[PDB]
Amino acid sequence: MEHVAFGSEDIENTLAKMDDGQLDGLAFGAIQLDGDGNILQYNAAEGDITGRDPKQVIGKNFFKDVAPCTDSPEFYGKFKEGVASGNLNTMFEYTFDYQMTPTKVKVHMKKALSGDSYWVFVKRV
Repeated sequence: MEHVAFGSEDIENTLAKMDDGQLDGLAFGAIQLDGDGNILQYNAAEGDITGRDPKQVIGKNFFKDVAPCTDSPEFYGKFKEGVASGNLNTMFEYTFDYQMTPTKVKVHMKKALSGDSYWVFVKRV
C-alpha cells in the first residue's frame, strides 16, 4: 500500500512518480484524464468502488461512454472550465448511479504536474 492521503496539497508531485501498479497501491480512487476526458490511467481502488475493470476502461471517455451521471454542470462542467483555464483544484460530494447501486463518494479533481493531464480522485463517504 502506498502512503499518500486523499486531499494532500502536494498530491500531484507525488503521483507523478507513480506507474500503473504503483497507482494500484493507493488507498483511494484514481483516474487520470486527458483534456477531453479520455481515460489514460485507472486504479484498482476505483474498480473496487464502481464495478469497473481497470484495463478495459482505459481509452474510453469518462463523461460520454463510462459515467454519464457526471455529464452535468455540477461535475463535467467543472472539468471543462479547469482544462480551458489551465487549472483545476476542486473537491465535492456526489452520487454515482449508472448501472450500479448508488454510491456517494467524495470527489477531487486536480490538474496533474504533467502537461495536459488531469486527476480524478474518489473515496466513499
